[PDB]
Amino acid sequence: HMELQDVVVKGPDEKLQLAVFVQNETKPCYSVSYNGKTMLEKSPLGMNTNIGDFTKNLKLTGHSVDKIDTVYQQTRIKVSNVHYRANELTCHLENEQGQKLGVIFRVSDNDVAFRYTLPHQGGKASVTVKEEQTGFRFPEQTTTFLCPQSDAMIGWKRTKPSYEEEYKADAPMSDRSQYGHGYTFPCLFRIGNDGWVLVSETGVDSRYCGSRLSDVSEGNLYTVAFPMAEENNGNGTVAPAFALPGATPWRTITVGDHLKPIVETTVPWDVVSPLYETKHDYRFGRGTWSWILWQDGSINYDDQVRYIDFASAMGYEYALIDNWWDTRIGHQRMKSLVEYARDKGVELFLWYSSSGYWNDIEQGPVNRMDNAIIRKREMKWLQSLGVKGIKVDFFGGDKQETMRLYEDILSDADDHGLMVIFHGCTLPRGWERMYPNYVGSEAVLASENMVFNQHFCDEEAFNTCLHPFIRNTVGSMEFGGCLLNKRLNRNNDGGTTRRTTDVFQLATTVLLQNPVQNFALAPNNLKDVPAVCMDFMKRVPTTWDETRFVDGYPGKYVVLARRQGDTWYLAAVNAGKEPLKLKLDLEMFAGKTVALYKDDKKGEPELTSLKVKENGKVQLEIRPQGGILCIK
Ligand SMILES: [Ca+2]
Repeated sequence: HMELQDVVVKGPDEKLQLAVFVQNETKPCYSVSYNGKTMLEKSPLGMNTNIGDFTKNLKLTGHSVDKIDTVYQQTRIKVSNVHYRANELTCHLENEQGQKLGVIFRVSDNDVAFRYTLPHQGGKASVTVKEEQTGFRFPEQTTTFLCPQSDAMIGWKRTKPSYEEEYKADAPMSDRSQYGHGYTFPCLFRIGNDGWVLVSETGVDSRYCGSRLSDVSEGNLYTVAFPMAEENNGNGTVAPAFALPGATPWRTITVGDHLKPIVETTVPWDVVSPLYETKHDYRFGRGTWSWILWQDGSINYDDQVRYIDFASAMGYEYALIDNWWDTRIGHQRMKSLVEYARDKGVELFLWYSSSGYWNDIEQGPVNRMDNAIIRKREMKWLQSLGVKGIKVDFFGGDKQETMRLYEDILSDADDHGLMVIFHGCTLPRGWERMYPNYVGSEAVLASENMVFNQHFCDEEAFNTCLHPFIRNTVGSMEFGGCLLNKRLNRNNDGGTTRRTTDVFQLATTVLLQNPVQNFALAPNNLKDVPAVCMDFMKRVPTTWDETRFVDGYPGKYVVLARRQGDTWYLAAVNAGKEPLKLKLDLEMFAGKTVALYKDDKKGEPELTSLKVKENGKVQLEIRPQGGILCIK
């Protein structure tokens, strides 16, 4: 009947369609459909800017279309080779004053990435974007899987926000956020029975701020919100500023009738490029990590010797030395520790606080990463020692000032051949491709919380069944998983109690992806953990060539297969309270004999063999809080 769209752009197979409404509309907007079903209703576009307003009553003066068809290679993500095929719509907009603004849509089969461009105009060479009107409006029956943005300057030593909040599964849209500050990316929506939508953003660097979703308004609308003024302890302004001609980051919409495109999406990397070339061949792998289970009491020379030895015995590439080391071990003895590790075929990652001036962190070393002079001095020392990586913690929030800090740290690091892990940090936004030496981020309730609180032990399976669909699907997640201890303290006889099985934990090494994995193993595990588990952990990969979603539902259960070289790893876990019965079609395992890790009826780990017939017909039952792993 009566159609108002100015122009329509489709994905290559034409299932995904995006329509644009600008002409004669008070508020410029777009809408999204998949297989003819409305996935996003009319959602606002535009922005408010210190050279002009692009919020209301725009004209679409013209448009252009192009076909993108390229191949790119990317390490440190869920797949190693991407054939990117999309259709690009460029819209040229004008406000009543005649000021100009571009909007670009790139639509692949199951993803939309869009951004604004601002040309040099009005004698202006720079701009401050006061606000984005950019929005996402959903069908009435839509439910949500969101974690809230916290207040600023709360939590441990006033270090929040730190992207460390809890989810609600299938929540009503009308629900109010826990703190009244909306939700951090990425954000998962179930469109009734018509499939799924994941909202995020990518290509955020020093030229913008990190963004998030507001609370709902009008019953169904989420608006792109800029960081809160109280972040970074009130230092630095909220509104992002950049040179003209310039652009906003990419807003991303992963949409499908199934969970498969959600899990397998590469849109955080589809629309960004490396910001520098590296001369270093960065080696990824596995680390031992004393602090997770042995905590602050482990930060001393002899215990670090113990974990270095443990890494050597495990054949692990790295050992992570955590907070307090500069004061309880010292820079001087660190050299002999590094030498000792090298003689054992082990290299080190060292913990640093990013923090200089915005919080109350005392754990050191502090003030070695915020000042470029001091930072480069430090990194020269690190490189001269042959330290291979750093873990940088406790950042100041989402303000562009903090983005500047992230990027500059990464750049100096690369100049000194150092890999970088971020903790106490924001969500990575396509950062693996943008930064050659980036090797992962926290931005999640990590395994440390299970050590801290029994609640997070009880919730482990639920969150594990969330991450492949949400947090981890858009980027590396340094979770610190695989706890083979039964009791989460040093002597394995106190503290919190793991609620999941060993095979669950093993499966979690495949489910949760990060290039440099610092697992929560401990030396005592070589004595008090069944040999098959430790044997597996000796062969665990941390990098992948391909990832295939097999089955699952967010927060309930998850089944995925990941390939390294010619070897396929299928991992599944169950967060339900009733046993889970799977009939799977596994092309992977053809007519082959696979190695099967399973919970025995008593819940203990068992390794057997399983013949998968030419039909690919596998059948399996998974106990609650349990898992299954197939390798061939
Ligand atoms: Ca943390």
